[PDB]
Amino acid sequence: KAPDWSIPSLCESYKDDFIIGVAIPARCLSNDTDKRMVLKHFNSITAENEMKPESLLAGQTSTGLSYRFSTADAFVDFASTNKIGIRGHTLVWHNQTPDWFFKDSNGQRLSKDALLARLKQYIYDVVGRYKGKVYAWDVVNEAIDENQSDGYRRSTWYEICGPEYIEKAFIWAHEADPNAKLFYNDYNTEISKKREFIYNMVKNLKSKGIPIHGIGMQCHINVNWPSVSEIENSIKLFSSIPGIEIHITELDMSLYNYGSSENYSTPPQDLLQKQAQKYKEIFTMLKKYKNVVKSVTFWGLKDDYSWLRSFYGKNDWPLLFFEDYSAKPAYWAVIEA
Repeated sequence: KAPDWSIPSLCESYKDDFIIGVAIPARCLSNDTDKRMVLKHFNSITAENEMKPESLLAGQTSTGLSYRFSTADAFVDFASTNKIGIRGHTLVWHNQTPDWFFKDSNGQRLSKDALLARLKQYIYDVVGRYKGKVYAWDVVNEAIDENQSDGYRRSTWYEICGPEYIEKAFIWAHEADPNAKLFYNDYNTEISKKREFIYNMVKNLKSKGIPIHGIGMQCHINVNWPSVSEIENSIKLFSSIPGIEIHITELDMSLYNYGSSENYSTPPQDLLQKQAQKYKEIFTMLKKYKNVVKSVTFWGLKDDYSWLRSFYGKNDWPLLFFEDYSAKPAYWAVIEA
């Protein structure tokens, strides 16, 4: 271990810009060093997996749902006690939701009305439990597929409900906790047709009075794509819809190009530099738009915790702190942005 407790706090450095957050697993809440790091640098956390439907759901009775809240309570209480925000992540997603959720006791797919009724109870029960304690929810995650002509992912949600599951999720979440800021969250927001679909969906929801307050740009990006100016275009277009704030929700930056045969066992110094410069430019840009960009969260505490390593099966260095907790070139560039 080599954490440096003397260096500038990220979140304090960004005091007058925006909240700076971190995604962590449950183990981090009760690890002495992880905990100290989180509280030194961050004034928002997101539960990496522990507030998703597969983690909250225990099962069904003939008429309702049963839940397991004790780990998620630990997350929301951590945030309450240390006076930092917690973004709830996430209420409606095609991933990380049990297959039995879309089915009755007998395993038969639920009808539209029955699935919607189950969504409403779910959102009432989860959002209701944490009323007042969660500054922002990712209500709907990754509902857009730019390869479809109507722009909608053909998930079970969509197959069963058509697109009205989206708007209804926001309605019910806003009923269960009217002071939470509710987000539509997605990745690849710089893909041209995807950005358009996301923009039209949210504009249309807003036009009709659906209570969406925000777009979450995941920003799982890499050192070579997309450009900072592409990311800025998303921010401009999305925040052009009145009443739509921006959270940068799952920021990270791979050292690889997508689909690359490259494979590193230590990070090339030149890529670590390119990473620093790009992170700096991004954050200089974000400061410019702090009137609409309110919260920026990194998807991991430090590089060895990154989801990328297990997902794509090769070592990677996507964040601001190394495996030993030491500040990377990116950290120094970001504090000076």
